[PDB]
Amino acid sequence: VSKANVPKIDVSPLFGDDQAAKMRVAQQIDAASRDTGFFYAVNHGINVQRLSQKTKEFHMSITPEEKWDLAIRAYNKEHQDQVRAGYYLSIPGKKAVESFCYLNPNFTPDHPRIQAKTPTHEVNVWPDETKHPGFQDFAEQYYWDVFGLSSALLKGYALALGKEENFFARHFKPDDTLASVVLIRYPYLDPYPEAAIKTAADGTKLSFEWHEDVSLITVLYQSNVQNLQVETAAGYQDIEADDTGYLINCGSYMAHLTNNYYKAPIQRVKWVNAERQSLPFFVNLGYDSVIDPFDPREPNGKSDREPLSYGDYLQNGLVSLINKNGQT
Ligand SMILES: CC(C)[C@@H](NC(=O)[C@H](CS)NC(=O)CCC[C@H](N)C(=O)O)C(=O)O
Ligand SMILES: [Fe+3]
Repeated sequence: VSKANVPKIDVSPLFGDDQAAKMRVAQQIDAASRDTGFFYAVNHGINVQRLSQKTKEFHMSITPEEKWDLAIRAYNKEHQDQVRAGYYLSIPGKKAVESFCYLNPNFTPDHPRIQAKTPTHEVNVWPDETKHPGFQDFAEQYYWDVFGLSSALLKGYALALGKEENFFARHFKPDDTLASVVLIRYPYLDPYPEAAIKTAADGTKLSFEWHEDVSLITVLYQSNVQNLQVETAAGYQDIEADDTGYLINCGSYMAHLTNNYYKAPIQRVKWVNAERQSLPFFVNLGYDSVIDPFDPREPNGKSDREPLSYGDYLQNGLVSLINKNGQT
């Protein structure tokens, strides 16, 4: 198995006012998006030093009682409103991974989308503060920290596609973004349940099968344990780990609106018997956000594809991923 070209791109110019420097970042994003589809954003300004420890301590300190109390609808029929946000329980002997997902902290009972019961909008559930001191504060701060990084990255993608730098970020707003964070724990298990291991067509043992991200872009931090693979025409290639950079790639919404110029890479997770943490931030727009498709491969830039409302796209994408790759 070969290794994917995943360049490290210094994205710090995307926070500044040096427009030519931003174009040089955009060029690198373009090249990476046209190659394997991945790059590492470095010099990003986020303090990732304790992210994995906090994630690990939370999952290892939360009790079965608390897990049920926070569980999403898939694990607790009492919580019919929790489709996205809440705890995703492991099933010992069957399912190793466990996780906790939260949404826009601004989704409160006062929010008109909560008032209207619009799909994909939910009020976050949180554990008891005294049992997990500082956890909710850390989590909400992280949401906005990575929101800021993602907003700059979207300026890079816009410039890379020949657009004004706010072409994407104008739709990415704190008051309505459907973006999510997931704090995922992959445990070390001895013995590891074979039932939790899937075998790929090529014989690779996997924890999670091939998929395309449901997002505009995905902004991912992982602990330093190699696991991800990207599919190329020559087969699946290992994505090396990087314990300070953020792994970036385009989701299927970007593939749609660019007429497949920036494809959504097919990715999978190799099975590794190791304690590790995976923290994706899914850059989602607002429920009614619509981006008009274009084709950067055409002189007139014209695409015949339908503009897609992002909320309906997200609703369809998340259900499809569950149906295909199972409930996480
Ligand atoms: C890096 C990825 C492969 C990561 N997995 C993931 O990101 C997984 C599987 S593709 N993502 C999802 O299932 C979509 C989560 C959407 C979230 N609940 C929401 O409501 O917005 C991992 O480490 O497992
Ligand atoms: Fe993915």
